[PDB]
Amino acid sequence: MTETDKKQEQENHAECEDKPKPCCVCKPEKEERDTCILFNGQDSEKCKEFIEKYKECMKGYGFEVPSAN
Repeated sequence: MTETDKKQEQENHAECEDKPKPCCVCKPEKEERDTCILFNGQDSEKCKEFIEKYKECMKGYGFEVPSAN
């Protein structure tokens, strides 16, 4: 539970991975989507999985589709 966590950790001081992680977004699943498109999609039955995954992402993130990205 929360209190099981929030004391301190003291795992890593050297916070080398200067890479903020907003969560949701849709990076990998977009990349997978456009990759599926490129391979054998445009329309196809084989891309719908990634197209669906592409929306839930952004809906959750809080944008019902981007402007253009």
